[PDB]
Amino acid sequence: NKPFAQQTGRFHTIELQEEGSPDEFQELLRLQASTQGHVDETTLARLVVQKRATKAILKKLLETADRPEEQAVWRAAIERLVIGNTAYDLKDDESFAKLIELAKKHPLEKVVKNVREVQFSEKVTLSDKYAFVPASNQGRIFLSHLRRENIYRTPTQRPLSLKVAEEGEGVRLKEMEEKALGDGALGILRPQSLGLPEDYTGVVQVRGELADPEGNVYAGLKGTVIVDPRAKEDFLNLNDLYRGDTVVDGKKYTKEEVDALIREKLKTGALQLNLGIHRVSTVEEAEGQYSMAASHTAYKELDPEIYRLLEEGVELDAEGRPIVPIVIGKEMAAKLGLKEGDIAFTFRNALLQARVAAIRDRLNAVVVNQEYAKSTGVDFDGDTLVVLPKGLPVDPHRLEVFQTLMAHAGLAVEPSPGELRFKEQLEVYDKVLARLSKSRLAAELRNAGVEDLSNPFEVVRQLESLGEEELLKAFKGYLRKGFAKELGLDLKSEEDRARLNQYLFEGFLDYRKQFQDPRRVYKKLPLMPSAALAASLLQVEAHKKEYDPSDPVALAAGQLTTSFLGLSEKLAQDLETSIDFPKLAEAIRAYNQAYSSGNEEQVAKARAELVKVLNDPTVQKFSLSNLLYQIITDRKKRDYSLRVRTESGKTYEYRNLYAVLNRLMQNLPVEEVADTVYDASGQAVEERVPLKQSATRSLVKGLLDLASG
Ligand SMILES: [Mg+2]
Repeated sequence: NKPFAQQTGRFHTIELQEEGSPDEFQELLRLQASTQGHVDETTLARLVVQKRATKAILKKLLETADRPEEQAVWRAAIERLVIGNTAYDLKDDESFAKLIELAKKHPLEKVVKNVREVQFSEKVTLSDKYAFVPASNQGRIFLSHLRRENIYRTPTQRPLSLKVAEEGEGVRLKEMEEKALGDGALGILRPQSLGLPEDYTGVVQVRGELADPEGNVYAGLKGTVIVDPRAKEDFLNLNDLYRGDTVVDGKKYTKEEVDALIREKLKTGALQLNLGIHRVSTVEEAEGQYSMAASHTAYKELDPEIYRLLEEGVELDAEGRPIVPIVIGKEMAAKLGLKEGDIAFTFRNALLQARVAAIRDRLNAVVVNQEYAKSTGVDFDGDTLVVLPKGLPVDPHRLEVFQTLMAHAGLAVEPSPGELRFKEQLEVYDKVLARLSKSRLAAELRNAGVEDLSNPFEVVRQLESLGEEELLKAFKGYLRKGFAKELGLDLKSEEDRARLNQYLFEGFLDYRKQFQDPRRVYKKLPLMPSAALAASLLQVEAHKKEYDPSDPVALAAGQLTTSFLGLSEKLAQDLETSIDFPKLAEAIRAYNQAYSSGNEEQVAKARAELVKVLNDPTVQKFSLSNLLYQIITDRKKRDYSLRVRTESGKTYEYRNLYAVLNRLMQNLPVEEVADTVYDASGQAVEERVPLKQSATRSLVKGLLDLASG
């Protein structure tokens, strides 16, 4: 309903961009359009962030001359302020008295357009939309500025207060593997513990903090918990909460250093959990219906059948379209007309075929294995998986297709075949089949309608389909004598005999209910050679770097540079209408075939043809656009950069992605707007960044007082 900075009282909040006012950053962005990309985007963002914040902190410092002891927290949001020639160290009762003095005697905006410097406290956390400051300086808050912005800016409804204790009644804090319950998940608790309607069973997205009475908060959690009355204890996984990696009172408390303070506080029964709900997972329509996604890894404990179902692999169909196992609930299965075994389709709000492996009574999530849906990038912190009925009124794309493009855009890299889930079993079955296909029994089967004896899951299915109970006892009995043979088990020993039926049926034949062909079900999905090829033709990667954790402008300034993600998206849409998906799919399917069991000639010619399609400008720009969309989205957390290795052997690095976005658009060479260039192995040949910055601050000061005489 309202932001978590206000619903808990930790931070006071002020707005950075006022009521519908013009976006002054979008207007500076055509200085880059005029100059053809020789000003710095992140420098322009800083000037905007420093003006909006200086105007907002000030507008509060006067409206709070009447709430004076609430003003003192906004005082320590600016240390020193240079206005004209005088300097205001706000820590002084003297300078701050003078600061509020000229405040009233002079008007707004135009006066702000006349400060020179500004330095912010470590207390203030700047973002693209707000500025946060802790309510009480008494306590201390043990998480970095990015995690404050990640956790406390999200709107949640009224927060709860759950006890944290190891023994007795409360929430326990287990120390498991990181992401053990899934990436975006961070705990399992019951519906009745956070006040949900009786025996709710799904997943809910929360924004909790872990505090003590004295106002200190040691960890903040961002992500989802799994709600289910079937688990015993409300428990939170410590290693999935944001903790440490910040500076309190001059010292840097690492992730491990804060973990000890909690273990000490948790032992003393003086540790709570202030948690707020952001969205409870319903099953709602979209045709199609959708709900949140949960990892199968978080049902290991409770309802293990869901886990074991989705852990035993995925299978590629006859055309190469992977069919992923999901687990849905009663409401969704009804509205989408699906029962167990049905094939459907699913996507995150890439499109994959889905195999219903189970249906639950009260579930309202879409439980999937995540390693098999990495092609649709499902992160379990509130991503909604849509499911569609069995009608299949569309062409689902083939594994080689999107895994290759995803690789040509550096979002995946070597050609590796998969891991056959039934490798050892099918070997043993093929040795028996050499003898079975010769036997009279094989003729009995082919006379009853079962002519292809190569698929064990089909012969057993096609037999119990059309009666023939006796021709199934003989088949199940022949494979017993054959496998006991082939594995050296004595069919008489009643424990050795119990090992046959434990390997042949339980471990193999019983899985005919989930999979069609055991020869096409994998445990680790392969990497098609066209994808390994496609990733060596475009040498594009997304380089990771953290925003300056000491300067609060760096994050907010970085988040402003995200306000043109839409132009990155239109470029992708406007580009994919050109690429002939028919020719690309056949060009890929040809190379993967000629690679696997092709002659020495075609592995060369199929390579040279696919290479010329991927060195094509329309294709290269579409994949490069797809990369920029991910980089821009990620820059809302870190100072990510683009890196490209060209035919010169050099590698170029970019942090002016709008200029890059312009150069791709009008089909211009993109190397001039770059920020730094490297010499293959050697590095830092041109450092263009310092020049673009001071010229930006110069061309700014020019454009300003020139429009004002
Ligand atoms: Mg997500």
